[PDB]
Amino acid sequence: EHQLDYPFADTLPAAGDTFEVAPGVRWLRMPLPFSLDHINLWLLRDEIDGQAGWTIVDCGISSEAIRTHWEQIFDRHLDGLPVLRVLVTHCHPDHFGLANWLCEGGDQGRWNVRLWMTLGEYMFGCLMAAGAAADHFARHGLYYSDLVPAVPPRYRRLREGDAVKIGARTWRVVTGYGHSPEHCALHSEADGVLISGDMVLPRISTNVSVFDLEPEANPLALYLESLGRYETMAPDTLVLPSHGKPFRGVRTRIAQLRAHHDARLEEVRVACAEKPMSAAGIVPIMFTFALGEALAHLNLLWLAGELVREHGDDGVIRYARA
Ligand SMILES: [Zn+2]
Ligand SMILES: [Zn+2]
Repeated sequence: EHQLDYPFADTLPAAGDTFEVAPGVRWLRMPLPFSLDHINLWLLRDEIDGQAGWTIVDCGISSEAIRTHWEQIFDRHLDGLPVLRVLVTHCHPDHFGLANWLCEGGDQGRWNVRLWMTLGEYMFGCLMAAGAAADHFARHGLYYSDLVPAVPPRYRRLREGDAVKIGARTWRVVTGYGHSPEHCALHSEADGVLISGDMVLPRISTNVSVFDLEPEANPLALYLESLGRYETMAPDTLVLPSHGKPFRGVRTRIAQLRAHHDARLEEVRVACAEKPMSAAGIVPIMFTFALGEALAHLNLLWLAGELVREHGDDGVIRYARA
């Protein structure tokens, strides 16, 4: 991380509190009970139809800790203004879980506002909250509703290239692929601010996986292509990532992510040059989730013509050179 610039140094907002990272832009940090221990949420000062308030970006999972901290932020750090709408970058549970609860005003029903989301994320989120994977993981070498217990039944659709006026800014929708169906990052070009969601994280790489639902997918190529959207943005762009700290150096970080994935891909090349490898066989070299990440690297090489697949007489799919 030492090649990155953290403009606020050791600053981390306390739970239940905000930190102003830019005029009208407040940073909240919520605890998560996983190895990924936090998510950053954004409170944006706003005014819609003459009414001043806040646009929320991302929600937290549905947990007692996060809910309690939202109630504290409602009580102490909204200047007595309402939330005007809830905007969600993508459907992963730490971003989307509390969307319905937020939309409907939290524990005390303080407002009733609309969810803003991309169609792919909202639809996929709906599909997943309505809840096989054994015949899929076996052929490669081997609950969402707890975190998202309700979903808003309506939404206002965000699309690539939309201009979303929030307070004094025009945030441009920048869609990203490979991590999730249709990931919404928000770009404010005039002043140089980027709400990056999970597409550009300063300290950790972005999850990229192949699942049973789309088993020939190429998420890593999609992701590596999506990264070009931030590479061309201003060098001094303030990045607001959902995990880690606000930072400058987006081009430097992306250079690191591209190098990292290149090293990962090369290890997979090396392994399949020795003998045909299954996704399960790639895991110990590369590092249930991990199989999906191994499948993403194998599928990229496969779809690029660098590997061929074969269904073995034991029903395992293996990847080797042509
Ligand atoms: Zn995510
Ligand atoms: Zn995330």
